[PDB]
Amino acid sequence: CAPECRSFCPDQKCLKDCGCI
Repeated sequence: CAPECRSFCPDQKCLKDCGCI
């Protein structure tokens, strides 16, 4: 996922970059 962002869809983009959708 992102370089600086937790999991479980933390933010709007972070969740999209990580792997929520």
